[PDB]
Amino acid sequence: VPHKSSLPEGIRPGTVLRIRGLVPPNASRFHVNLLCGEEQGSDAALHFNPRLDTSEVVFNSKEQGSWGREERGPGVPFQRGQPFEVLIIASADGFKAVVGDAQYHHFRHRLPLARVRLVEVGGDVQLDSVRIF
Amino acid sequence: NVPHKSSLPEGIRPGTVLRIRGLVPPNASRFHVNLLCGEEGSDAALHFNPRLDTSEVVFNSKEQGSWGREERGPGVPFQRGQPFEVLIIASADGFKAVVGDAQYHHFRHRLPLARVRLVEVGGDVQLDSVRIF
Ligand SMILES: OC[C@H]1O[C@@H](O[C@H]2[C@H](O)[C@@H](O)[C@@H](O)O[C@@H]2CO)[C@H](O)[C@@H](O)[C@H]1O
Ligand SMILES: OC[C@H]1O[C@@H](O[C@H]2[C@H](O)[C@@H](O)[C@@H](O)O[C@@H]2CO)[C@H](O)[C@@H](O)[C@H]1O
Repeated sequence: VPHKSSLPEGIRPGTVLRIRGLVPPNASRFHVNLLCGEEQGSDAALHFNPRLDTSEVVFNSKEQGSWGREERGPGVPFQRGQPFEVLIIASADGFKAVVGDAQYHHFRHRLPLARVRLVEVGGDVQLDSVRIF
Repeated sequence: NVPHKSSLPEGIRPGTVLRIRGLVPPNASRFHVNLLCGEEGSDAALHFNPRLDTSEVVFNSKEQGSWGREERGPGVPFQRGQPFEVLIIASADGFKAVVGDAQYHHFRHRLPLARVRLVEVGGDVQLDSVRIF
């Protein structure tokens, strides 16, 4: 079951998204999206896309249906059949992705942080908990 | 119990996250997390003090040797013999203290974030991990 929840107040520097779950044994990909709205194809301030199928974790943003320049994290700190914990931490400069015990990648803001109003977690992932602090 | 004491010579900013994982000993009385202005009784931007003996969690600041106005959180989200996870999250306006799965208390800043240059975790606590993200 995907997570999709509204952040009508937005998120500010000091917001922490904590995701706990398990990558299923047959997983291809899953995604964490910080979106500007609920509509179809909404702009994305952050698309965080662990890809088991292609052994990469892609970061990107989306504006007017156009993806930006992809960033990739170092290695893939996810494994099929294994549980994980991700922090997505918002600062004034960007989003810090923490996986397990280590900062994994820093994605500088493209879209103003104030554009974020929705969080979505979906794809091939079993979710134990999603929290916004 | 081995305490933690580490330097933040660059300071901390909105989006800094202190994650503490540990266990409250079965005979614990109290433990503390301090964000301090320096290496010495240095000023404390945050003193986070779970007290199992008196069933309270106290928050305070200290300047020039004098404690400020105490704040207390609702209940005690710690138990002797039980493991715990605390997030101390810095925003522009204060520190969000998260325990377990929920925000426990918000402590508005008394000292500027730029003056924080040391993290201490000590007292009656067994530390499994202390991370600054
Ligand atoms: O950039 C995020 C999107 O990537 C799309 O796939 C890219 C792929 O990463 C890139 O290597 C290149 O081959 O073009 C593809 C299509 O843009 C995904 O399809 C999309 O879901 C986002 O993950
Ligand atoms: O930062 C709070 C400090 O409190 C001290 O204890 C207080 C106590 O909380 C209060 O209710 C009253 O009884 O006065 C005491 C003395 O200030 C602690 O002793 C100190 O270690 C700090 O935690």
